[PDB]
Amino acid sequence: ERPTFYRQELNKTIWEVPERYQNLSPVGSGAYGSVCAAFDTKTGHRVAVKKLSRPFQSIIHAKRTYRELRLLKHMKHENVIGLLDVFTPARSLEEFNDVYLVTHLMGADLNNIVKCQKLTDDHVQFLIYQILRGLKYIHSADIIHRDLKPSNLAVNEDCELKILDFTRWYRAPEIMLNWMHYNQTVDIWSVGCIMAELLTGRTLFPGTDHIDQLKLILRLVGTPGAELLKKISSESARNYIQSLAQMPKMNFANVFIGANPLAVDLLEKMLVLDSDKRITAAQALAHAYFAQYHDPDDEPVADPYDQSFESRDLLIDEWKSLTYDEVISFVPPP
Ligand SMILES: C[S@](=O)c1ccc(-c2nc(-c3ccc(F)cc3)c(-c3ccncc3)[nH]2)cc1
Ligand SMILES: [Mg+2]
Ligand SMILES: [Mg+2]
Repeated sequence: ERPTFYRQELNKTIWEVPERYQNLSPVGSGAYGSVCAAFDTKTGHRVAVKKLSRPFQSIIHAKRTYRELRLLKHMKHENVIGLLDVFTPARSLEEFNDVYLVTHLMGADLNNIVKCQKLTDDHVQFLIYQILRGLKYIHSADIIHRDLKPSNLAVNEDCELKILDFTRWYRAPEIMLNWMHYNQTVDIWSVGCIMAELLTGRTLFPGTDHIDQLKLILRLVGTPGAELLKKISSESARNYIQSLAQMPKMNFANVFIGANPLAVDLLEKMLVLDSDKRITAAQALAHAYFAQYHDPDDEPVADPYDQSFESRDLLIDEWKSLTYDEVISFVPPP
């Protein structure tokens, strides 16, 4: 009922994993934690093992750890990371310190993409399609990514694309500053900046700070109009913006010159300052740009997700217990 674990130290980090996972090779590390490629002897496929960094060092971390485990256990969709296994070496809650997450190995991300490129750039269509397909699903459970960027989006040798861990270059201007009650469509903005970057090769808005970032966004999409200024509840921001010289909305065809005109039409519908006017994932899939891949019979919505815990205010030992309960109750895919 409990497997056999084995110790291992990979550049100054303790890896204690069940013996079914072999040939652990580091692929990267950061704030999220440490990830290793590995061979799963049970299923026989290549997996990625993530060890959470300092999972219970504060109420923020402990709650963040619980959040990630709850989200990842909920996601059943081809364009979103699924959990194959979650485990801890600890035999009880008393000594429960570390958490490991297991998903199928993804060779690269949207920064890399050399396995998918062709001269026509018909790869872009398939890559953005998969993002929107996974966003529709995520957004259907009232989940918003917020920090969507090319390193968040994994890709295989087959150019299958998946989202994971839910600069400021791709951040929707409404959440850089906070004018209105920011909705799902913050992510559609990030897809805009990503798509554009895949079509030109250059970062669309490579701003050096929150000042420079809003300067570069307004250069392209023009300063807020009469009807958008109205809906900004923050005086700081309404002062910030009205104090700046009026910029006109540029012609997208002239900016994105030599790119599929169907792509330009989609960009124009993604990069609007007004979140209420901006295209949804569900709508964007139906855009003619994706006519090849689109199918409303195989673009599914997620089951309802219980986000009631986000409001709740508990101690680290309480989150840890709630986290521990989610590891024990885990069941893999059939
Ligand atoms: C800091 S940057 O945004 C960033 C954050 C997380 C990850 C990142 N997190 C994972 C990862 C691994 C296992 C899990 F169970 C969950 C997530 C992977 C992963 C998954 C499969 N094959 C290769 C790598 N990459 C990569 C980059
Ligand atoms: Mg990685
Ligand atoms: Mg999934």
